[PDB]
Amino acid sequence: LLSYIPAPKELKAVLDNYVIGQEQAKKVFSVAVYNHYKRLSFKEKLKKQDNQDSNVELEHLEEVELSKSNILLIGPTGSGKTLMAQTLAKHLDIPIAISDATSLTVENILTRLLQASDWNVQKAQKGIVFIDEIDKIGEGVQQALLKIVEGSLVNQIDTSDILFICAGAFDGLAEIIKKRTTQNVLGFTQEKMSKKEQEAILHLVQTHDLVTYGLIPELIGRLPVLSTLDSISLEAMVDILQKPKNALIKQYQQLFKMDEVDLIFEEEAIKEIAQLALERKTGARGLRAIIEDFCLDIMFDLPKLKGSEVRITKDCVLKQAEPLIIA
Ligand SMILES: Nc1ncnc2c1ncn2[C@@H]1O[C@H](COP(=O)(O)OP(=O)(O)O)[C@@H](O)[C@H]1O
Repeated sequence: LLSYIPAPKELKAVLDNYVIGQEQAKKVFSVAVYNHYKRLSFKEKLKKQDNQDSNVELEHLEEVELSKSNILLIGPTGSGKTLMAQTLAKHLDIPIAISDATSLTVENILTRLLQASDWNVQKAQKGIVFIDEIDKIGEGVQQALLKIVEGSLVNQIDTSDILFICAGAFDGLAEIIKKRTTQNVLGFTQEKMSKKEQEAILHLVQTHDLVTYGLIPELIGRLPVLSTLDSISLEAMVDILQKPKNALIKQYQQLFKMDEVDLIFEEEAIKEIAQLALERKTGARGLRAIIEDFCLDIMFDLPKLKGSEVRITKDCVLKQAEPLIIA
């Protein structure tokens, strides 16, 4: 569907229904995914149009050389990086293949994409290639990847119009943007940056930073768009449990409702579940596992609760108590 690329605000709206926080990154991703697809669409419009007017534009669009906006997502693990990508790829119904930088301590990647788009060369060439942990790399993998990102022919697939998205935590980058970098400091500094600032300084990263980190200028140039995500705070985590369209709590309420039980998570209960996910550093990924751990018993004997109201509390969450069944 290169027929209609929803506006950046529309895309961002979809994003908002699944990703909490990361407002800037959401904005940057939306505009970036839009510009990428507006171009492929616009470009396709002319060709079909097949005439002299639309043919001059095609030449100018080529002459001007509109660099492909491959994206580079930088943010702590579990912040919504591949989620943002997955969310939109599912909305625009675009085939997307996720991979791992470590896999290359190859063409194999484009293979999954084909599998993800029914071997239809066309849809695959309009798809997304997600490279996670681009930060884990060695100096060879990059170049081996660069050929494909830059755009080449592989056997057959043409990777020229494939949107590349690289992601990583770049654990080191934090300090690098706090050594030989602008907005320096003349005063007496008390100690190493707190991960709060060590994650807030990233939002001030420039291309020369990714280099120092160990990224070949050849690849960084291929990632015009840099987007940084924060770490999930307690408040956002609290929102993730209840706000999104597919929020865990609504899943559990949907499931309990089928057996005519009204399931309620008391505020401090949600706060406790969220605070747990952080400690255990199991992140947002670990929310379902924490809920299952104190809900299993409840779901096991749910019938003797039919028609009533089950109220989840902090104690219950901490498994220091039973849930509040209310007639
Ligand atoms: N910002 C977020 N908003 C809502 N859910 C999130 C967010 N970040 C992470 N999650 C949850 O945790 C999982 C980790 O997702 P992901 O973004 O792909 O990780 P990473 O940022 O390391 O690439 C998601 O699939 C989702 O269920």
